[PDB]
Amino acid sequence: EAQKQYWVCNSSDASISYTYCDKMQYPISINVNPCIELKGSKGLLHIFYIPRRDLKQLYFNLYITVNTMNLPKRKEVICRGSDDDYSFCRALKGETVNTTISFSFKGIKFSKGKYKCVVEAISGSPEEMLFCLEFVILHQPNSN
Ligand SMILES: CCCCCCCCCCCCCC(=O)O
Ligand SMILES: CCCCCCCCCCCCCC(=O)O
Ligand SMILES: CCCCCCCCCCCCCC(=O)O
Ligand SMILES: *[C@@H]1O[C@H](CO)[C@@H](O)[C@H](O)[C@H]1NC(C)=O
Ligand SMILES: *[C@@H]1O[C@H](CO)[C@@H](O)[C@H](O)[C@H]1NC(C)=O
Repeated sequence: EAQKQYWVCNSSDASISYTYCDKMQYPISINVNPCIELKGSKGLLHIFYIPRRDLKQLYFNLYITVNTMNLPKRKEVICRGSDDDYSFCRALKGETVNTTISFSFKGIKFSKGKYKCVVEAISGSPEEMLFCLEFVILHQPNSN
């Protein structure tokens, strides 16, 4: 069977999809409202996820590619110490995550072509992979 492609949304200037990278684990549902514009936009990210492991200490390595040019790794801590953490950080393996998160994307000026971001999600520390997603963000060809 062919590899499954997942579509998230189209905005006026972008088209967002992803596939599962690395080992296939539990599925995840992602929705963005309104759809992100490469130019910059804000909104709401909805995640529905039954995690493979506890979300505590959750973090992302980000490998971003900009028209075939790879950028140095980025690491983003999501679930830290004490409160102010998202309520999903206290989720344990098998416990439904069904939440909404605010986001503000600053934008890429003079955007064009195609961008990729691989999200390597690690958690449970003891650290194990949680999931790996490879997002492809196409610039709409009929828009600046
Ligand atoms: C599951 C979809 C992955 C979405 C990728 C978002 C990348 C994270 C951006 C930076 C997060 C740090 C939060 C902050 O301190 O403002
Ligand atoms: C279980 C999956 C967890 C999903 C975590 C996504 C976190 C998105 C952070 C975006 C907010 C901080 C960045 C910002 O907009 O300033
Ligand atoms: C990895 C980027 C494509 C992910 C598709 C869902 C979009 C979630 C918005 C992430 C916002 C991060 C902006 C920021 O770090 O300030
Ligand atoms: C989303 O944009 C992509 C890339 O431009 C395009 O193939 C498709 O027509 C759009 N999807 C829908 C359902 O409009
Ligand atoms: C996810 O959350 C919505 C409200 O945010 C809730 O109504 C819905 O039932 C949840 N999904 C499931 C299948 O539990």
